[PDB]
Amino acid sequence: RALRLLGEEVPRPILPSVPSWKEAEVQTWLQQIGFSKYCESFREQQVDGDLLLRLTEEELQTDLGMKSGITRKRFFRELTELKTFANYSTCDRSNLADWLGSLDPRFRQYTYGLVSCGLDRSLLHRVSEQQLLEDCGIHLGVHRARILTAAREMLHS
Amino acid sequence: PILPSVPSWKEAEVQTWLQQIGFSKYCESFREQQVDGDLLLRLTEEELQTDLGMKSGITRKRFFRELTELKTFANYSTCDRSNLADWLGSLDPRFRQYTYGLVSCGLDRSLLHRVSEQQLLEDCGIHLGVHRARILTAAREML
Amino acid sequence: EVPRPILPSVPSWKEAEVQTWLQQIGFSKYCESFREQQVDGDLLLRLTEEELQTDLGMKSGITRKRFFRELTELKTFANYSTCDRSNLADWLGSLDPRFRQYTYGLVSCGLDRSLLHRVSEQQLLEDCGIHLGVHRARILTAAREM
Amino acid sequence: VPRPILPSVPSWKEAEVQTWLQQIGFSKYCESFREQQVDGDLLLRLTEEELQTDLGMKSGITRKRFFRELTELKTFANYSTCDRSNLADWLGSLDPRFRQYTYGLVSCGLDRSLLHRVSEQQLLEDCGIHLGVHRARILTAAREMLHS
Amino acid sequence: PILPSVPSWKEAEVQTWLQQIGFSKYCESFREQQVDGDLLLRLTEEELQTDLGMKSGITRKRFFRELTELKTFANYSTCDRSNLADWLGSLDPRFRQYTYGLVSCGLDRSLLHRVSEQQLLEDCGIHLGVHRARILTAAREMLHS
Amino acid sequence: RPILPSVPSWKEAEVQTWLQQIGFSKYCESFREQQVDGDLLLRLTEEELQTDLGMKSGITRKRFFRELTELKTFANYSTCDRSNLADWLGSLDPRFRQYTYGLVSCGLDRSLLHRVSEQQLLEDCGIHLGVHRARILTAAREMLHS
Amino acid sequence: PRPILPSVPSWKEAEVQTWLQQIGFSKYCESFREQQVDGDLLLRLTEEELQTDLGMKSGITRKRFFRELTELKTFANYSTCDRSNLADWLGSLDPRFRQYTYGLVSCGLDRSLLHRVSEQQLLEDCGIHLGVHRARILTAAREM
Amino acid sequence: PRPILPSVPSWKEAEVQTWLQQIGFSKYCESFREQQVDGDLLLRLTEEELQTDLGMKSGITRKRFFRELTELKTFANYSTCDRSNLADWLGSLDPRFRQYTYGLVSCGLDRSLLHRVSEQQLLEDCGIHLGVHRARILTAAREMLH
Repeated sequence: RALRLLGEEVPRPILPSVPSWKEAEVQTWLQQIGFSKYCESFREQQVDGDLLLRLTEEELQTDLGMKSGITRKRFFRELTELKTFANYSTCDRSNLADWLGSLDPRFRQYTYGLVSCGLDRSLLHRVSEQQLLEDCGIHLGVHRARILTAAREMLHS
Repeated sequence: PILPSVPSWKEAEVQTWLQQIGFSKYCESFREQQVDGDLLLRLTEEELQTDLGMKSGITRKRFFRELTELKTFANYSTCDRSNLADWLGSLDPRFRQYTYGLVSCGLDRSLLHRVSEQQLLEDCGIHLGVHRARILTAAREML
Repeated sequence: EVPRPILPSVPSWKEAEVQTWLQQIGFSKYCESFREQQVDGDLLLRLTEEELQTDLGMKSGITRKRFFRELTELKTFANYSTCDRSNLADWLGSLDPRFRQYTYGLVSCGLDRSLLHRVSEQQLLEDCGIHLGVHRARILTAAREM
Repeated sequence: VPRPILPSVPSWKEAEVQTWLQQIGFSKYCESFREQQVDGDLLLRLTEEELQTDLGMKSGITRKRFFRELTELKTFANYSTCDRSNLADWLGSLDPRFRQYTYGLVSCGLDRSLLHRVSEQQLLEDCGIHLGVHRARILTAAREMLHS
Repeated sequence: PILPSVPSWKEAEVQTWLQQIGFSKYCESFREQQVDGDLLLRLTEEELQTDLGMKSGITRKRFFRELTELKTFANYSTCDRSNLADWLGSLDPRFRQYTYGLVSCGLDRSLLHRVSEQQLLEDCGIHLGVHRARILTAAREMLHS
Repeated sequence: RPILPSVPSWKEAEVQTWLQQIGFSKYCESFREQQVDGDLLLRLTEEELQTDLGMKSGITRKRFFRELTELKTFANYSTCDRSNLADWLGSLDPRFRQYTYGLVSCGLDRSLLHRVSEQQLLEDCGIHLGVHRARILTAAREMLHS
Repeated sequence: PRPILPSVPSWKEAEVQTWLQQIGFSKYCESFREQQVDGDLLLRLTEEELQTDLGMKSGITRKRFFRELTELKTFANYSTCDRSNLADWLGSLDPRFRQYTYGLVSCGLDRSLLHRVSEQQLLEDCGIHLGVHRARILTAAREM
Repeated sequence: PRPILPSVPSWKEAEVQTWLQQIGFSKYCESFREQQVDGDLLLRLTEEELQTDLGMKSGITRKRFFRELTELKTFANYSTCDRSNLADWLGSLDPRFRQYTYGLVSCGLDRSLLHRVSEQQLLEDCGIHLGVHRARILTAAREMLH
């Protein structure tokens, strides 16, 4: 029953609908995770839920002014947590979230990446390593390999 | 309603659209650079950054988000004799956005079968590998 | 609203006719550069991105795109009879009207109908200036039959 | 439960990192580590690049001294919170010094059952095992592991 | 008319030619650099831009247009024992321009059969692939003694 | 002329003394500032010597490495060398003893040596001469185990 | 007139100086003097050395220079350094190949060793830059 | 007493200085002195060291220098460092190969080991830059009596 989601540490709300978040909800989340210093940049750049989920190292450094690699790592650590527990129902008709989660709960974080390229359960069998890296933004080879393996052993008949 | 005929748009219609999507700040650049429908549909990251002065990667992403919407719900009938728009749309509504890319290289339904992955990327401007692969696959099996 | 004359003998154009065409397509701003650089028909037909940017001072990629849009139109409807003995223009046009634009590129390398069968992909790209892969592939395919 | 023998570095907060820096004679860097908000997780995952550029440790020699201390800490740390399959003891059985790679492997979501499928590239790029000799030994031993 | 013996041209004849083709502007550079017939025939894009100060790619294209004409209608007899000029010309009049490139490497009719594509490009300065291919083809269908 | 000096356990002060003995007192300050002890001395690279210790001349670096090689040849490695690789390397060629710390720092011992590759001896262990690498590798494949 | 069998390998600075005058390169006498160019160095001169060390900035001027040097190399006496008379061997193939003598003998090649030479060796070690020349020299070397 | 072949491996700074004077490189005496070049370092000198550390900016000057050094290397006495007499072995192949002696013995090669040497080793470890030379030395090494 390892549910730290009922803990005080974890940002509120739990199970948030990040894809539909607007600037204001992004602002709230930055405060909770101790990144208030970056509120102004995120506001100016008009980061909403969709952009937050799609944020890259490059955008974070150049457009949002987060110069430290260590600070970016802290940021992505928080964003990965958010992505892991987010509600993707609006954008995830085939429930790729659960498919990824069944492989490993920490793979749920890739949901928006996969649905953003127009992948779904039916198409997943045909996905390539290149696609998972370039299109879906899965940077860890270990993760790519596991997802790829499981995708090839899917029943599409 | 009726879908706008973006391929035939002039500078003035492009200006109107920029206002509607909250990109008024860029009206002057678009005017100076004489962006019409054809050029708007064919706009690249590079042109947006260097020639139109949109320095932020995030702002460009917001812009392309709006442009993709426009491309998705545009009327291509003047330039799309074989109705590639509907073919793409039937595969996935999101693929309609690639209509102008394909017709600009002189592709139509009949020629589509012969297209390569490189061609869809370099010539047609389809950047997502997933999209390329699906379009390629479907093209070979209509043959 | 199409620039006059239609169906022009662009290969034989001098500086003056290039000047007139620039006016018609709304590029009067560039008349001075074209004049200074002494662009005639032959040079206009062979103009590259690089020459347009560096030597003619067209700094914007979007402006260059507008320019090439107009140049492509001119090339598509031009009369190549003086330089195209084997009528490659009609051969290209029969494949797709849009391919007629490549006429000068092919005849400038000394290609004709009879030699076309032997041409390579590299040759069409580097020597003939056919930049679109789709176009190269179609032209290559049709050339291998004849 | 006051003082543990093997420190729970994965669960360390900024303050414990600060204390450790003092003990190892790197007080000079306390401010940078504080400003950059280095906790246990970030300490364990620190790279050459971060140390030089973000923490301002310009000398390669100074960085070597730092990593000498970090490697010791990593070798004797308690990973129980984050290491369900006890990869620490698996690595340790091969060579005590290899226990230092625990956090690198568990951070990618590797465990004993997944070890058989791991590639040399993955050990280098994803897990941060830079010494070829170490990679080769770990790879060899992993080939005799049972998968699912 | 008379075909000029460009291989044997001196600076003065090069100067005259520049005037005739409307490149008087460049007379001084060509004089300073001591361009004779041999150097004129062997002139590269690089030399034209850097050493002779012809900055514009368009201007360089105009120049090479004139040089190609000259090369097409030059007399190569002093340096072309085996008459490669006529062999090239028979293939296509426009190929005569490559005479000096071939004879400068010590090629002749008898050696031509053995030549490689790399050699035609690097050693002989034939830049157009189409031209190279045609010359190569015709060389292989010669007399092989 | 030190007899079996225990360089792996040397502190800053012993490194300082050594620098004096070999006529490199000029570099005492940098070595002090950088806190070079025995372990760091044995693992010193060309890069660290140039950039961190301010030894700009390649010729001076060569002189320095000539002295370091001597020290490494005669050092006592007993604290870090449980399988006595030092004697094994020395028996092959006295000049190979200098590679002891490179090998034991990667956790190698007599029993493991056979599995090492030429790339590993270069990249991991710092054996720069190919001739040396090849000889060590060959002898390692033919050695007696338990 | 045109010098008969000059012993360029044995030339000293003074002879190099004289030759520069004769070919109309007096402007460069100072550089060649300062750099102490003798016969051996003249025969081994590279594009790089000519540009950077001798100050001959123009590619066209360098081309003129090498045109003269090639002539000199073609007519030189190599007897001091060419025991097996590779000069005459090369010359018999084509008079223009004589220019490569010093390149070959400087690597310690002779008639007897020539058969074993590789294309790479002729290019990198001997400084024969023209492929056409390399190929012909290689061919003839295999058949003697 | 004066030896015929100089014992360059054993030369000290003072002998190097003398040699520089004799060959007309007095201009460089100061640099060589400051850098403490002895026989060992002189024999091992590289293009890079000569340019950067000794201040010999001209490639032509460096060529003159190496011309002199090659002669010295060819006729040097290597007996202190060449127990198996590789000098005579190389010399028997071609007198000019004797110049590579110090390169070979510095990697710890001798007659008995020579059979095992690779092309890469002769280039990278021994500093034999001429392909022609490498090939001849390699060939002769393979066909030796082990």
